[PDB]
Amino acid sequence: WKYENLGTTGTKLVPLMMPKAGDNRKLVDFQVLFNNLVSTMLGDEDFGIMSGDVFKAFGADGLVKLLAVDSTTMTLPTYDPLILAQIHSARAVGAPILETS
Amino acid sequence: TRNDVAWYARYPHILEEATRLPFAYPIGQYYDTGYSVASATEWSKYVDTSLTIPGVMCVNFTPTPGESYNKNSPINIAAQNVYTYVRHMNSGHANYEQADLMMYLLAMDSLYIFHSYVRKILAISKLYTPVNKYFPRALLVALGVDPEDVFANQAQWEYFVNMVAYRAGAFAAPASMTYYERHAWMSNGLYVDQDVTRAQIYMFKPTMLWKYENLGTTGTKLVPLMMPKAGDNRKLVDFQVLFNNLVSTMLGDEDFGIMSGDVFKAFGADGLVKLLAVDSTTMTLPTYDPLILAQIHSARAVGAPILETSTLTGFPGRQWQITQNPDVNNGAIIFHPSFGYDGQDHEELSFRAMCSNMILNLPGEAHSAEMIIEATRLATMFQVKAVPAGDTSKPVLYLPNGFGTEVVNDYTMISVDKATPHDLTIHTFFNNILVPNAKENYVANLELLNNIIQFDWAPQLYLTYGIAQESFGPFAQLNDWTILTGETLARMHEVCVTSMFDVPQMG
Repeated sequence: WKYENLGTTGTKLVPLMMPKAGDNRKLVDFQVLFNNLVSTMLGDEDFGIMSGDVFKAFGADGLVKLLAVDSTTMTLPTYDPLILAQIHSARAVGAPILETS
Repeated sequence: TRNDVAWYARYPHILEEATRLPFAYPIGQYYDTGYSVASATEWSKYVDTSLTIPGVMCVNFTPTPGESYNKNSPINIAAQNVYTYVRHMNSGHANYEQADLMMYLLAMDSLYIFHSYVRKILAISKLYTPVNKYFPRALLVALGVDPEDVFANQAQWEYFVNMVAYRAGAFAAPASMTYYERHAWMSNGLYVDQDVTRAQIYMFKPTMLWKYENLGTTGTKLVPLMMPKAGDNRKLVDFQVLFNNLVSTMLGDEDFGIMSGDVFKAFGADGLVKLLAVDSTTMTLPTYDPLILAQIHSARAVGAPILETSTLTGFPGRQWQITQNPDVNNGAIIFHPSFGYDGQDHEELSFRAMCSNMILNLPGEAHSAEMIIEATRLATMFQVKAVPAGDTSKPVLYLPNGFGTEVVNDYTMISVDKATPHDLTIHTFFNNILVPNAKENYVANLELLNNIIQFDWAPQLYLTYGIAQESFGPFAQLNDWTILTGETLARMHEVCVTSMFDVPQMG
């Protein structure tokens, strides 16, 4: 969901499609995807005010922590029956409808 | 089976008497070697008996907030971060936005660089060495001050610098924002190229500073205010009108007082930037700092700042401006200067030699990440050419691929003349030096080269010739070098602009 600020006529989270399997996308494609995702909220004043208000309301221990990655970071395959239970009863809804669709 | 005594130990007095030579010649002084043939005076300029050794290379810099094209810039994200830190520490409704606070926070940096500059002018003037005759007058000439005005009017100079520290110390700026600490580290300090007593000295002087220039409802525009160059014999009245032009819009102003008091409430009094006081006993000594030398060695000069009065034929509206406007780019702080200017509305053909990929050179073989990223700070690489307007353009401009918290405009070197009366000589140059086709400037360019290689970590030179139509590459000695492309330097620039403008944790 990409933010797409509109002003006095409100706010509209828009779809930003991710690359699908078989697309051989390089780092430049993920870079322009990240830059398209943050173009309206990176150095913006309203997002900073809302972020600082969330940072004052919930403490620094109460915030969502992003994991850092070095050259030794590995995720191992784990066994989780809750994941498997919701995959087993998953029903696919289809493709997202876009404005160009 | 008895080793007999050698000749040098059988006659040690002969060896010690033949080899008693007077070393440690004072620098700041012309030396004639004399003739070994002495019939060679018939060969007038074909015999060189002169020996001039330079002492000062001043790096002339412009303080920058980094490159900025939109609100996704690191200066705008830093503005957001510091504004939500300050606003969530101050009870009440603010009247300023995030961009007003960051423009205040850059104007405070230009004030602190001015204070460090005039305090450097003061603290240099008390330096004396018998074996270095460049102290203190060549350092004062390289900073653009008349040296006799500082000695004749010493108490007035001390009053002026103490009043600058009092009037700029009334404003608050965060101490744990390393931009101020780095700019103070550069502007306060003499740096030897080698840890010896007769060493060459590096300095840092601002080429220009940022003047606030409030505009009202149409935003905020930091404008250039040029500093005096080396060879200008500027007195205390000139530095006084420079200080008065720098503070005319923010000294007794209400908005700057409100922003200063909000920074003073957000960050404690221990968390503010402290300006150093100067008495009549204040002295700065030349120190050995390999990080300074590493970033001087990989410095690349970007050229002169473009001003509003500067005439450029095919480039209108390219003056250097940290701007802010709610009409343009959604109220983001905007700064993207073009490079390759020197005055003199024509193409400086030597900047084509700055279109290669740079060489980052270090000593030793083990390089930490901190040393590698500190050595790239004054490095700036061009990326594309700026597009002119009018199909008739005399200069050639370049857009960078990002830059650090300061760019290098120039280097100024101070040596002694080989002609009588052997006064100070002032040479200004970029990394790129054009050698046109005339008989005068070949030996002059060779003298500039031999002067530059006396400096241990001098910036790497690029030399082009007129008749050759050819540039020569990096004129420097390499030890452990790598080739930097513009993208690696852009990533290091973005990391270092983010690290300089970083605020602590609370909200």
